[PDB]
Amino acid sequence: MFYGTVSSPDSGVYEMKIGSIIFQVASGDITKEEADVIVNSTSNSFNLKAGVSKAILECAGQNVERECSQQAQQRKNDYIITGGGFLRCKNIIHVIGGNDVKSSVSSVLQECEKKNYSSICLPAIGTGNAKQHPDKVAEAIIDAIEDFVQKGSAQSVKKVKVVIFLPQVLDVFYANMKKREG
Ligand SMILES: CCCn1c(NC(=O)CC)nc2ccccc21
Ligand SMILES: [Cl-]
Ligand SMILES: [Cl-]
Repeated sequence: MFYGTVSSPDSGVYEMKIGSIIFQVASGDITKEEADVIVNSTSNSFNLKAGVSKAILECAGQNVERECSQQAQQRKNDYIITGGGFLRCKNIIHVIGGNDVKSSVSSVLQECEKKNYSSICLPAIGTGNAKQHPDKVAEAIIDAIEDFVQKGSAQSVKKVKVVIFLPQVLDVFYANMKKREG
């Protein structure tokens, strides 16, 4: 009841509508992206610096690293929201890579509506240090967006883009989109 047609609007970018949201995938360097929110896939201590989390914390800077540890030593967090530092975003949302990916993406969507944000960029959450399988991760990300549209919750959010480090993982996401297409 929600899916549009899969097409390529720009070289290396693939998209489809999911209700009112445009869902996009591409391979590349997530630290070069501009969006209201960029998502970091990290550990339960919010201080992983390996793979995509290394690139995100290095680019963002030490004030963001200090924000993460300051919040981590205050309460038990499922995820944390910090400033963007020297990334091109308004906030970073740091999610735990080993957690249920559908739950993590649902939380990101809800927090973006609370701030009236329109754009999100995320990596293939859980496929790095957490070693979750790429088709399970693709299925979970897209299912979270579908549920969000189905509940009537999308109002400010208009664009969700996954920027994926390994081209082989992009191929898995594209196949999942084609399975769903309207
Ligand atoms: C040697 C390649 C390591 N690597 C990075 N590196 C970066 O993101 C740059 C520091 N991301 C990955 C994502 C998935 C799998 C391996 C990854
Ligand atoms: Cl991960
Ligand atoms: Cl990735």
